[PDB]
Amino acid sequence: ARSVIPPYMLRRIIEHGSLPQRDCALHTLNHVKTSTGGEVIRDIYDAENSTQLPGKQVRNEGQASNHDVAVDEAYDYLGVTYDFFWQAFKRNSLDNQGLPLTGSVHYGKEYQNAFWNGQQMVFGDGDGEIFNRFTIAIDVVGHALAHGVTESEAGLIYFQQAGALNESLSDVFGSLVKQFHLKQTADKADWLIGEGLLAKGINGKGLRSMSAPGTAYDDPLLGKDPQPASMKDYIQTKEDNGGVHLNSGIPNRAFYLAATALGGYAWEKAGYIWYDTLCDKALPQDADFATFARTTVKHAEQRFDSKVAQKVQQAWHQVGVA
Ligand SMILES: [Zn+2]
Repeated sequence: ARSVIPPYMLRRIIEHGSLPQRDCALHTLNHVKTSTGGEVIRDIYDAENSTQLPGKQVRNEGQASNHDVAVDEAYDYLGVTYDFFWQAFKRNSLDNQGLPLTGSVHYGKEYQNAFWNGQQMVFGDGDGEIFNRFTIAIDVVGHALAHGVTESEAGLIYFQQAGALNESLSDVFGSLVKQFHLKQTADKADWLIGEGLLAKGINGKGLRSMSAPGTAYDDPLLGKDPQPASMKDYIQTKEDNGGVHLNSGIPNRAFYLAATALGGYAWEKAGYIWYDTLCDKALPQDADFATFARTTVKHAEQRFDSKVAQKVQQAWHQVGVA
């Protein structure tokens, strides 16, 4: 299971939070027909605050709203994610085989996470004091779904730089889904991961910033955003699967810089370049930052031209990936 809130963030809550705050985080941490191209198939379930999946079926494809905000958001944001991948890249669902998009809401009691489990999305309600409901932010929904895309293509392992790249691809595609939904060019996009997910009172903008890694939060409870912004400050650790959540800001910032330099809608050039790279049969499952970067420059040349390739190469250079 790929969960959006990392273990070190929950551990931080367990040590610094109030009794009820510690308790929900502890339970969260310790917990153990296909579509034809162009038309999504969704099925949304209600876990009714138990942890049995998928739960009770509440809204299948075309079914009217049951007026539960969580079900509405799951249904709508799974739809927008499908539409993005079809309109931008002519891809038919997460696996390019028309996989129906399944989601279960109200998982557990005050469950402080959301995750893709290899076959479906699962969403917690949050606690209302640190995190809001986990259907609330469209980019976070897209981020988690995007792990299914990566698994069906290059299949990058969840370890060190390959794992940081796996995380970064989810942030890239989650951001593009949001920008597509809001009709934003690169110069207008917020470039935040999880805007709206942090509860009122928490001192932060979101989980991460793609433009300025390390600046997203600074709160007595949650701690300080640990992400470095360049390779000079890359963290060498065996913790966090070798730093998959710590060091993803470096490739995230490379994408931000590339998209900024190219202008217009970020999915049309920079996005397509990253997509071509993920789908490249020569990209190894244990690829490092340097190998991934070189591959993006090749596809920039291939799909576009030398000027676009220059701008992509300079973005990687700026964040310290030679
Ligand atoms: Zn992820």
